[PDB]
Amino acid sequence: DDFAKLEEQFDAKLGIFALDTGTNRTVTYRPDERFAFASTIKALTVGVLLQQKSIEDLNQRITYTRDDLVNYNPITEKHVDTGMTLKELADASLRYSDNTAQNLILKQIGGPESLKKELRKIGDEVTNPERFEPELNEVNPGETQDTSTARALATSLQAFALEDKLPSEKRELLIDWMKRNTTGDALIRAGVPEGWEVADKTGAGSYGTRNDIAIIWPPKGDPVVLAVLSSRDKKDAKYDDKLIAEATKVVVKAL
Repeated sequence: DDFAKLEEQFDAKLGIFALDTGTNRTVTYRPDERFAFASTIKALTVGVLLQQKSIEDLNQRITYTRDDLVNYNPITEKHVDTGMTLKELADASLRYSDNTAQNLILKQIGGPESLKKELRKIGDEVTNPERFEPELNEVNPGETQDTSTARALATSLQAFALEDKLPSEKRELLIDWMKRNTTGDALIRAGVPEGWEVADKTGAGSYGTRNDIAIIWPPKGDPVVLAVLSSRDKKDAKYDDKLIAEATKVVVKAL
């Protein structure tokens, strides 16, 4: 079918789960196969952070040093000498995919184990967070550490952004940051028709892993929850964003 043809054109494996929350119609393809979640986990991490912290708590200033910095710190590496509030760290993790911001947030909620417990509480029995950034991207075939599935990632995102795991105000908070993400212009955003609103979180890992999860709103209709995951067989393989955009067109077309 259309998705298998894409796996052939891009020589990659596709993980897809899409749910029209207004009709319960879905689009799936290897919906339950595991993939390294990479940075998409940052969205669920802030979801759990919003569960534990009040809006007032987010103003708490977090200080750190040049050594706390990891490999990809676009925003945090510019505020070492002044620190950043939790709200600012959440903005940089979600919108710029800042790795240090995610680590500081993760530390705030109790580490990867606490994140797992909380996801287990909301019904997510698949996602398996174990490490910090950027080590969590080091996932080899057959391993479940730091992996999840399209269905589980989409469902958990749905839980925090559309359900009731968070009160409306915090919901809107999460959605607005994601709506203003800066890293997914060539992914899900490039596969939906004009007029469609997208709130997404991207990811990239070893084995050419390239993912994007989002909540997309048609100009007319209820929101669609979508997770498009992918990986390749070479550990050092390069990914092509076009695969995600195309897969998204197929999903929009089918729905």
